[PDB]
Amino acid sequence: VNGTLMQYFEWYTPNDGQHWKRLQNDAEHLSDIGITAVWIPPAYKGLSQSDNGYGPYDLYDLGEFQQKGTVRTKYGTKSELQDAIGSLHSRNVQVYGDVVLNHKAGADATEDVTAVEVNPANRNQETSEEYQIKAWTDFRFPGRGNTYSDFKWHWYHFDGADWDESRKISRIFKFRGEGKAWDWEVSSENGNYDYLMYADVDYDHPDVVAETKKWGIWYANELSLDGFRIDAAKHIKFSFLRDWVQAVRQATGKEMFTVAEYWQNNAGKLENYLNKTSFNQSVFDVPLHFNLQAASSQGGGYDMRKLLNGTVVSKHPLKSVTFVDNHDTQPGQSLESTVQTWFKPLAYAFILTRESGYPQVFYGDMYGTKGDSQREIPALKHKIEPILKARKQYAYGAQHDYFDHHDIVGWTREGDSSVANSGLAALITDGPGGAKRMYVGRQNAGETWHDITGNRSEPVVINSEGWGEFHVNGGSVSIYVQR
Ligand SMILES: C[C@H]1O[C@H](O[C@H]2[C@H](O)[C@@H](O)[C@@H](O[C@H]3[C@H](O)[C@@H](O)[C@H](O)O[C@@H]3CO)O[C@@H]2CO)[C@H](O)[C@@H](O)[C@@H]1N[C@H]1C=C(CO)[C@@H](O[C@H]2O[C@H](CO)[C@@H](O[C@H]3O[C@H](C)[C@@H](N[C@H]4C=C(CO)[C@@H](O[C@H]5O[C@H](CO)[C@@H](O[C@H]6O[C@H](C)[C@@H](N[C@H]7C=C(CO)[C@@H](O)[C@H](O)[C@H]7O)[C@H](O)[C@H]6O)[C@H](O)[C@H]5O)[C@H](O)[C@H]4O)[C@H](O)[C@H]3O)[C@H](O)[C@H]2O)[C@H](O)[C@H]1O
Ligand SMILES: [Ca+2]
Ligand SMILES: [Ca+2]
Ligand SMILES: [Ca+2]
Ligand SMILES: [Ca+2]
Ligand code: NA
Repeated sequence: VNGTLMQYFEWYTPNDGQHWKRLQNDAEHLSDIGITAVWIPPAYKGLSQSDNGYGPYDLYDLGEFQQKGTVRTKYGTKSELQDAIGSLHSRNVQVYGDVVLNHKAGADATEDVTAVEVNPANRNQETSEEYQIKAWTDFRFPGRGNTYSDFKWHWYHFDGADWDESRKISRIFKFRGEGKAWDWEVSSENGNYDYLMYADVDYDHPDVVAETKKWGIWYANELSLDGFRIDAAKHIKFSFLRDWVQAVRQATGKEMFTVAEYWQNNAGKLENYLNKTSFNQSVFDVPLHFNLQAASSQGGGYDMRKLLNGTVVSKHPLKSVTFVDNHDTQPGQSLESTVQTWFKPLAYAFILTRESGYPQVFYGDMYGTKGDSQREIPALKHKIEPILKARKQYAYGAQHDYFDHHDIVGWTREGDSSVANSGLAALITDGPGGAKRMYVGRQNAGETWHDITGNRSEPVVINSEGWGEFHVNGGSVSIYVQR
């Protein structure tokens, strides 16, 4: 069966402590529609109860210790999470955990540290003389004590921070100490993009490297995870990420599929990341997200023949995770660049019914977003579910592409004799509707095919040579399959 990932959260999920129970209750539904793996949000204790998990305080607290004024995380308790994972696994759905290793947030106390300021546009350049600051770097875990790990964090485990508690000023501070320097290799944007936010972990420090590998193995084992989503990969030493993934795989004996978030609209830089990590993990296809967004926002003027230009999926199809939108590109968020609603079903047909890429469905697109703008994403599950059914049951076999018009483009799948009645013909258009003659395979000659989306009511008959004349409405999608 075709694999399909689902990101199971949106930025504005409520702080009601019931998210793990929601997931548990949705397991049957997710398996029924064709989801084969779920990416869950960071499940460890953040600097406050309402943190989404990207300001992680204690990686060993999965919602069971009294820290930061709460036992549960935003999403629920550890036992609730283990019950959700149990329900998914009983329905043959895998679970990938989000891993936030670039920084730590919410230190228990400050420490005195010697530091220099650096140029925000070129972090290799020092711009001040050294001086003393008070940085938030002492992590003691008073609610956990030494349960699971007795490692405590201090300033010397970090490379820098962006807040001095003594003068109350925000600058990028690089710490002074033995062999201190920004890590390499990382993105060369801003000269060196190791520093992002909070207290930056030093992956040159051998105890830190060793402890982080130990945590990785503990986390995969405690929750029985099947893979990972690596946060902020452009900001973490590439050879460390390569080796950390290898160490967890070696210790568990599992495949541990891994996808890294390397946020850059440039395939060449993404290819460098793949090379530097020995092709041992996939990346999200950022360039394809931006091509889909561009097509959705040009009112029909985009040249649809160019949708695959510059994308990771056109060059490295087995190492790409394709997506339409996520918790950062949704309205009001940090990487806001939402695919407009009218085009969203066409974008989902493009990533779910083509042979290359491992597609991701976004929670926010299925169930709607609950942010406070006048442009939230509406719930589109009724439009996406028929496309997921097309992937689950019909998108198999040889593919033929028809990117030969500036508005109307399409592709077909001949089907596979081992999946009964498989085969499909998809057409999308960013402009007026029309038709296209496409080949679906002589083995499907004389069959009656119909649009599974319900957008067109007229069925199409495949001629004796394996060709059909397919139609599509304006600004729409049609996916024809065996009636
Ligand atoms: C989002 C994306 O970002 C990056 O992408 C960039 C990209 O790489 C770049 O290229 C560019 O992109 C271009 C593109 O290339 C172009 O082509 C295209 O066209 O345009 C784009 C541009 O749009 O730009 C991109 C954007 O910059 C990155 O590459 C991606 O990977 C990334 N995506 C992923 C990564 C993420 C990060 O993990 C996710 O980000 C999300 O979450 C972030 C974290 O929440 C969020 O960050 C923002 O918000 C943060 C809050 C902020 N932190 C600062 C704030 C601080 C304090 O608030 C500060 O904290 C320090 O100081 C505190 C003291 O004030 C101290 O706390 C102590 O005191 C307090 C009081 C104590 N708490 C007490 C209170 C209580 C509560 O009642 C009690 O509970 C408690 O008991 C009590 O004690 C505490 O205990 C004390 O410790 C702290 O300790 C101290 O650390 C901090 O240091 C500050 O940094 C961030 O800076 C801000 O950025 C992001 O916005 C979210 O998006 C993302 O989701 C991932 O997918
Ligand atoms: Ca370093
Ligand atoms: Ca870093
Ligand atoms: Ca067009
Ligand atoms: Ca057939
Ligand atoms: Na670092």
